This record gives sequence, C-alpha cells and structure tokens, in this order.
Amino acid sequence: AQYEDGKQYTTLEKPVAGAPQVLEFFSFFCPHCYQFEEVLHISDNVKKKLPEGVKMTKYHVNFMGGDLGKDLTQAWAVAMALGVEDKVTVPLFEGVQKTQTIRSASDIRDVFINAGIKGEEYDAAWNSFVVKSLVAQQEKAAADVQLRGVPAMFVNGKYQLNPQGMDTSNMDVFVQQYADTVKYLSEK
Repeated sequence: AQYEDGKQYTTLEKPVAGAPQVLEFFSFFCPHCYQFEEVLHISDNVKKKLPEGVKMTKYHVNFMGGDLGKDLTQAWAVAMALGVEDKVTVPLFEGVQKTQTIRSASDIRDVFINAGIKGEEYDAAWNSFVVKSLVAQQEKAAADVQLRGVPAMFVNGKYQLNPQGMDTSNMDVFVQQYADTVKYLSEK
C-alpha cells in the first residue's frame, strides 16, 4: 500500500482506550522537538489538515533533563491550566536550548512573568491541585504507551507516527507527509 504499518507509522501492540484523538509528546530538552516547534511547525500543520471535530493534545515528559525536566512538566501543566501555551512555548525552548538561561524553577517562572502572566497567578497555579492532576494526566498518558522517546505523536491511542520513514531532503515536504499521515490515520 502507499501507507504501510512499520513505514510512516507503527501499530501499538497494546492499544490504549479512551486515549486522546491526536496525542503529542515533547520535551523542552528535546532537539528534534525544538525543530518540530520553531522550524517545522508540526502541530500547526497537522491541525490545518485535521477534520472538523478533532481535539489536539500536547504533553511534556519527565525523562529528559532530570529535576528541571520535572519542573518543566509542572510548568507545562501551569501553561495548560492558564491557557498560555502559545506565549511560553518559544521562550521555554530557547531558554533551555538556545540561550541556556533556564537552570532552575525560578528561571522557568521568569519566562512566564516576561510573557505577562502575573506572579501571584503563576505561583497559585503552580501549587494548585488542578495542576497536580494535570501533571498526573501527562504522566499517565506517557506511561500508557511506554514512552521512551520524543517527539512522538499517537493517533486514537493505536497508531504512532514514524517520522524516520519519511524523506528529509526537503523540510516542507517532510511536514506535509507527516500531516497527511496523521490525517490518514485519523480517518482509519
């Protein structure tokens, strides 16, 4: 076929029930994740090809960057709770991988302050039990698919994108092939 299991995607040996429709995992320590966000705009181009009625989910993972990695997962929980993903994603990535000015929880916090989230509101979110289960949700989803690498996308808890099997000579072509794959798996 044109789309083959083990080519543009793999099938999960152990499908996950009730999983989000389009589930994406990343880490601010993850170099391909940086690319996926700032150079390729993967999430955005996938979205632009998904049908009416599709929710798109993105979670942070713990297994990179040790202690700071966990802080970043809590921070992404804060971002999701406050709805400020689109204001902190870029400065978190660049603070970690480009300028390397993020070294502690306080530096993560500064990124939010500079993005215009008030201290009082950030600290309250940070310590809230609405952020705790949001952290729990992130961890659960990763655990359910036995996740050991990012970037990763899973469709309807059963299919996992395999970007290793797409041409990379051209960035633009890579992205569309990726997004078309998601769409195909979506319709499956």
